[PDB]
Amino acid sequence: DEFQWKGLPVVKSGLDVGGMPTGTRYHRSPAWPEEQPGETHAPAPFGSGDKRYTFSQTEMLVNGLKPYTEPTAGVPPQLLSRAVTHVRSYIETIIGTHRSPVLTYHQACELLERTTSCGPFVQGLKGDYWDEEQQQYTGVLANHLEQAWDKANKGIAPRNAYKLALKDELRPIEKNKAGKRRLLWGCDAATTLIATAAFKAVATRLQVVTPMTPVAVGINMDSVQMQVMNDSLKGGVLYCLDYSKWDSTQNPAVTAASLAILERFAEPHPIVSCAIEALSSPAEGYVNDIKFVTRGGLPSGMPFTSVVNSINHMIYVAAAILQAYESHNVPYTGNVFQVETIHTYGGGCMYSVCPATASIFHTVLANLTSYGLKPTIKPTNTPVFLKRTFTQTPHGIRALLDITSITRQFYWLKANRTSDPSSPPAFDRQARSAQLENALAYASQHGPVMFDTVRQIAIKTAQGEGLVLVNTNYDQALATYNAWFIGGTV
Repeated sequence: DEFQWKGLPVVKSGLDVGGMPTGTRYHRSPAWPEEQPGETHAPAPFGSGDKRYTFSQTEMLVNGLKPYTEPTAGVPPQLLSRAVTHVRSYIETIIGTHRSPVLTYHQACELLERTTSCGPFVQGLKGDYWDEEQQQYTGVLANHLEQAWDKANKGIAPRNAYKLALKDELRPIEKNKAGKRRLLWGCDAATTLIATAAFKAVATRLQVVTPMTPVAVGINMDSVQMQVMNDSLKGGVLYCLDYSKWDSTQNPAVTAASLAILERFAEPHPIVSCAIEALSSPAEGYVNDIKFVTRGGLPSGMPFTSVVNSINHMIYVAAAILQAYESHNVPYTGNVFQVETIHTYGGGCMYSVCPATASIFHTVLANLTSYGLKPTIKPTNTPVFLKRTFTQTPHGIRALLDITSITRQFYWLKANRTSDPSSPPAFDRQARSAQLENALAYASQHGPVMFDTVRQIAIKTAQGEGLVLVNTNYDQALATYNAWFIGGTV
């Protein structure tokens, strides 16, 4: 029986999943005891210590879960069909109509992320149960997986259940003041296994062919693939959107259609239906002794979140463009993704529209926001995608990582948990230096001048952390990035 919990419609789970982690893994770097000019990010609030601050973590959870309680308008039932077949047809013409065989049990198991949680039903990390050169899972997780597997082949779908938490990361100071913190949903490992077996081969086929499909997932932004994307933009009117609150505004019907398109490139199988059944159902987030069941939107932690959401984006935008043409009563000749050029990774997203669609992009936007989306409207000559500014360099176009993304890595370091971010960190030294070697290699792509200011920051950091760096000068830092980039080898 439903009941209110902090303003949220909630139900007793029958378990006690526990409270959310207190504290942060982020420490301020020993070499940087005060706030440098331009500094704009800090560790997200972390509870009773999180000490500069003071919000109730549970209220920060509830605040984030709130958008999932009020559902979205979606796409008109009869536009959806037309948009769907545009999306399905275009991806049919580039990856073909072969239906990919379901993965075997061992293949899906080894594809699971071992560093992360087992979900709400099993405790610890997945890699507490991994046995190598038996090449399998062992003990009580393996029991959880084998059962879900056997049941899936019988047609019993796994639960769309998640362990709710909060993402420990560096967020804007403004957002930290307001008690904002991003949601983490740790999917039931079993559900990931089933969904991996069902769609991994389809996602791989999309990845092999990126960015020839508006599903960009898997793209090496530090390779030639990024230039392929950049090349595709020429000749069109460029819009660059990064939609706000994308996860919580995803329509269940659009998601069902997206899962139906993936279904088309997979062998019909008890496992595929079970995946579709699970990933189609409302997401159940477990926290403490309750569970919250979504009324709309999509959990960020869902298996193949990037792929499903990117097909969602395709459906949404195709619908919006068609609708626009329909209202202005102009026939839409060909496929949306040939006439226009689209690239999506979840909630963003670049559009290279044709002069005819660009003419009526106002209506296109109004349609997207009428579906319940929030795009976040002026054309641009600057392609921004996956947090990268596409910029001309003396050695070709490069996807440039925010200068602030680079420097921010030197002032803070990910280490042990703490309620005091200022306390001296205990960290793997050689790994820290690897991160900062990489950081500098990125920096180098910004030119000799702006590299040097990062160079100086890197050397001070070397002193205070007792490190040794090789990319600490321009040419060596250039050489190593280029090695990547004609390399493919990041």
